[PDB]
Amino acid sequence: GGSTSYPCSFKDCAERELVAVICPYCEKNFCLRHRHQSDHECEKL
Ligand SMILES: [Zn+2]
Ligand SMILES: [Zn+2]
Repeated sequence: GGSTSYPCSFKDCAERELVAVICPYCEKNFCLRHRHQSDHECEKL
């Protein structure tokens, strides 16, 4: 159809990359924008 990728799960997500970064505590795949401790607001910041 068009392109092939697997971005992170979020409503404010507007970035698509090959491999998403893995949080230290959340250990989840996310973009650089959300990767920010302030953006994600990880409880175990
Ligand atoms: Zn994202
Ligand atoms: Zn996190």
